[PDB]
Amino acid sequence: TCPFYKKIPGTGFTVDAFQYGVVEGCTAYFLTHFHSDHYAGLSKHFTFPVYCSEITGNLLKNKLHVQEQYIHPLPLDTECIVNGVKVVLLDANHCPGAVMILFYLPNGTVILHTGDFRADPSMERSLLADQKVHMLYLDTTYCSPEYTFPSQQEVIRFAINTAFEAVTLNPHALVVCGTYSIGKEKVFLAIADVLGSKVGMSQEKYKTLQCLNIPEINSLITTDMCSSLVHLLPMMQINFKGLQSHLKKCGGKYNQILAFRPTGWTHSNKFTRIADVIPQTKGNISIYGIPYSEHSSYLEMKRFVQWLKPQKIIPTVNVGTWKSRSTMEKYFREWKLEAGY
Ligand code: NI
Repeated sequence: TCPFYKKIPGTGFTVDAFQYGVVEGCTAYFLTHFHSDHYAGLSKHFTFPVYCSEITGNLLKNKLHVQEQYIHPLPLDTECIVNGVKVVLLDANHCPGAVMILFYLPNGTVILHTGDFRADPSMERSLLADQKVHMLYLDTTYCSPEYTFPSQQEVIRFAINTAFEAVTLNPHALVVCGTYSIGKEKVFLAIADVLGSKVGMSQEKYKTLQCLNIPEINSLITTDMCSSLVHLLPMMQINFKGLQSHLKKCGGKYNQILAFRPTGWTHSNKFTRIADVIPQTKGNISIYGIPYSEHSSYLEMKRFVQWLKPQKIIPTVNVGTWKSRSTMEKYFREWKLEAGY
């Protein structure tokens, strides 16, 4: 049974609600992005209309085999009528193809559903500038002040400089980057660019990357592992045992691994600047945890909401405990009293 925070009142619509069977009264199912917690339930046997971005539509067809007749891609930044209701999709600054959805209800109410997002001041000059929002369905993943992390640009700067130093000191070092979903592609693409290499990966990951409309992608990635000095591996293999085993397979081409685990926030964020980050090392293997986030920091979230001034907020993350829900409601009230809406 579908929870209230995935239904859009006054419409036949749901958001990210594929794991509940046939939802009573749903005429169109929106999908914000291709992350498994959100698509959980879709497959080739699905027979209702799915509305999404072009990129999400490429992934549904090629990776999940949803039939073409049920995939409805919409352009971004464009007023569209769906089952008699005006909607707009906006870039969520999350993973490739991720959107926020603006719904203009027939009674005059305006609702924004952020999906998963990383708030940015650039959003203050989208189509959001032009009108009032009554209800905000908000990605509250990091809604507490202890959640700090650097910009994505500082993080990439750290990674490029680290990789370029190591491989210049030792031309026989291999760089490995972990992955388990779409998103965070800048980590491995930026490192391979500085090194003059394509990125090597499995056929399954190549296939996923080929759905993402990244410009000049054929110039950037490959399934030929031997030709590449930046490899991608599943996130679960990014440990001393998994990396040892990988280096064996490379046929004595390399004698050192430098590996990156992009994480979200970790408690080492509460003490250490990005500049000061050090790896875990065993022998000729070193592993860096780097805090590359595709969700809002607390401060970015607070800025966005204080600018938007919604009349009501409905959290979509951390909703399962009373302590979480109480904490989030307290911050929403501070923000509102501080800004005056
Ligand atoms: Ni996500």
